[PDB]
Amino acid sequence: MVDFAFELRKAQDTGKIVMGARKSIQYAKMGGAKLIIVARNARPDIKEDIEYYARLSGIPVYEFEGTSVELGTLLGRPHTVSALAVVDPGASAILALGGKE
Repeated sequence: MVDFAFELRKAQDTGKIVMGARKSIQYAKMGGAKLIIVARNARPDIKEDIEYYARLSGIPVYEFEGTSVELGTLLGRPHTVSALAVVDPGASAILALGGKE
């Protein structure tokens, strides 16, 4: 399976990720995101909007099985991260989280 923590950090280190719900929605809307990752406990209203804008734009969403505290810690951030957009996967296999289509 895709090693989420590794591939996510490798995309951070070698590609471009944009952090947060607001950026995730923005990049979904203008089609700049390749993949959106959302924390399972993203606040429900925000999550719904992320999921809508992604579906609108045909951007895959992958639900991190972890909290926004865990996701932010994974990304080396001192704050929660409820979602992010993969703008450039770099050298990583992060986009494979999106499925084969």
